[PDB]
Amino acid sequence: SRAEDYEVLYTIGTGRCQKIRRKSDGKILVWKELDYGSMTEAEKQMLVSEVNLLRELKHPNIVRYYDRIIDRTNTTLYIVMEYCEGGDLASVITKGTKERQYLDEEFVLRVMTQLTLALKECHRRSRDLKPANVFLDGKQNVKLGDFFVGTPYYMSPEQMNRSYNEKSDIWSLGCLLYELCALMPPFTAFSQKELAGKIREGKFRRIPYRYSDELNEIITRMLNLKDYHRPSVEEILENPLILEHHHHHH
Ligand SMILES: COc1cc(-c2cnc(N)c(N3CCC(C(=O)O)CC3)n2)cc(OC)c1OC
Ligand SMILES: [Cl-]
Ligand SMILES: [Cl-]
Ligand SMILES: [Cl-]
Ligand SMILES: [Cl-]
Repeated sequence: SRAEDYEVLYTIGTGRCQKIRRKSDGKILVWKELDYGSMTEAEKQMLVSEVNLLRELKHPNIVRYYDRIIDRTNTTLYIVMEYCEGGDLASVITKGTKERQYLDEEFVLRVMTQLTLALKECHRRSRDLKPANVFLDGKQNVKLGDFFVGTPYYMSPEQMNRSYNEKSDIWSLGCLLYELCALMPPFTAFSQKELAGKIREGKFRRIPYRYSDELNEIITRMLNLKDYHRPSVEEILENPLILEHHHHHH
């Protein structure tokens, strides 16, 4: 409830994200620093609405947001959440590139399974689905988090023309799983106009051959140009590839 109840250990990323320890029990967590000092009251009311919505999101595959803290003399809002020791998927992918080493299919199956269930929960309740918004804990669990300039690698053909569309999320997941496998996005280009052209032709290289035809097929379906040809979250979870151990475990 009060920032004094926690001790900052060190900064993770820079508002700042920080690893913290709760004094009462020694519990490891993180908080996100939001400086609302230059925000209007209308923007603060907005921010309050968003923070109450985060508190309501309880799901093994979604970053758990525990608390909120206001420091009035620092005009700083702190969002306290679980600590995900594994970092984000972006870093995993960049690690793969450097190591010249592809990720295990088992790992890709875990991400596919757990992110789909995350998405399934988000739809039931009715955000940005990219590697830098997907996090890993210390137990092989995958969690969706974070609810110009640069190219929109994952922008679906519908979003290009015109979402809101749940099949648009499936395309984004396809892009993400594809980049996990090939260590590069399915569609690359130097300009957003070139990119859009590539996206509309709907063509891409098969994921590397170390990955099964079955994994390649489901990712390919998610990247269908027609939103109605992409599998739903339910049809995804029905896939013979997806087994119990791919799901979360406490
Ligand atoms: C240990 O290495 C890293 C950890 C994290 C990290 C760990 N736990 C988190 N809860 C977390 N947050 C930060 C942003 C959140 C938000 O936007 O709501 C959700 C997840 N991050 C992050 C790292 O770099 C990105 C990292 O190093 C690779
Ligand atoms: Cl969990
Ligand atoms: Cl490689
Ligand atoms: Cl085609
Ligand atoms: Cl290839």
